[PDB]
Amino acid sequence: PARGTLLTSNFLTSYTRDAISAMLASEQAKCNVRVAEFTYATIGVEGEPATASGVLLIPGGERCSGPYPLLGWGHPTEALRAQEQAKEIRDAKGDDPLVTRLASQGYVVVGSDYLGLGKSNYAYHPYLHSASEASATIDAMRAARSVLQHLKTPLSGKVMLSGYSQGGHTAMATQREIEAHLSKEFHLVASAPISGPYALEQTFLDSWSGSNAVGENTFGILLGSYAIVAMQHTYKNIYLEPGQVFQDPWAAKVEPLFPGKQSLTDMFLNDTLPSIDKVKSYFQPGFYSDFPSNPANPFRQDLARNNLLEWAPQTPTLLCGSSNDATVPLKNAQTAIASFQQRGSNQVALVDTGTGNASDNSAFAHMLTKESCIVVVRDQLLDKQR
Repeated sequence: PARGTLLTSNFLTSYTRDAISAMLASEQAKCNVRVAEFTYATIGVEGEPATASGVLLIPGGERCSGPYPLLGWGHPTEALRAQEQAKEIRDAKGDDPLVTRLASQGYVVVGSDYLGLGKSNYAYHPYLHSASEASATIDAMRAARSVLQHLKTPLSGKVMLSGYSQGGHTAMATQREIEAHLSKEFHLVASAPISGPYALEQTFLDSWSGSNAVGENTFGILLGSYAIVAMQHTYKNIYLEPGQVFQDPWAAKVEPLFPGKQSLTDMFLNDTLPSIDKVKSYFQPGFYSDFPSNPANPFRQDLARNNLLEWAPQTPTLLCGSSNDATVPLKNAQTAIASFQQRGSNQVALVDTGTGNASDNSAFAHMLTKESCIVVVRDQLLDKQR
């Protein structure tokens, strides 16, 4: 099947505007929100045929007529292979910012579960791989449009992009790809990456010790390990066997974990992998010291290929994050904007949702930027570009 071909489609549930307003009251929803799930044809990292799943949020109601803008969404790090966004939203009774803050305000939201997750046939998940993060997202939007055409849902034709954490990386990766090769098919009017590692290589370097200028990179063992295993599957240039990078007993468990039968929270709460303070006993000495002192290091080269700095964004873009974030330093956005401007682009701006107090600096501030940034971005950029 051609990229973007719809394979299966189906409605899961529905939330009335009043039901959503009730949740928010825990300000007011304008739309009822229907949740649908689908699977579609896309490509692998080598351009080979593959499949993936995704979620589709459809707004509707009297004070919520279309034509609706199409918002492509990038979800955060997911280590549980079987996780499907559509079903998680359903299990949470619609209590998710995608429903309560975006679809509820008239934005058709589409998000891919990514290659290797949900109903995808892929053997692994290309974590932080720009090319397939973009391809999976683009093809999800393509399949979603077919679903919407069948439902006769009126679309304005204007497209937007957003995402949180790893999702911010995929949002920008998708923006870059659309701008370079698919702008006629996707009329991009706004992009709002949230707390993403755009300066991917720099982010790993700055937090390699376990801490950065902001604070302790508490979730680093898990996220860093996911990236290494994924880059190995994608580029196959890091190691012949896990033990060359990871010390025992971790070496034997890392690959089956990313992705696997455990969620990132499961791993963190049960210490399937050691805490950040035990980083030196986690990674093999040679690899641990080689990574930062050798730009030719294979893992480093793989991260470099996935940086999103050397290009000139054309779409109005608002990078959001928190200055208190120690997981993904806001430095990322600063570095990104500096690169873009040097390249002749002044389409990108940034908004800081931090407190300004360093005492609030924490790895956990990362999670607080999801909803906070979604609202700010919606109000300051998306609504104006609709």
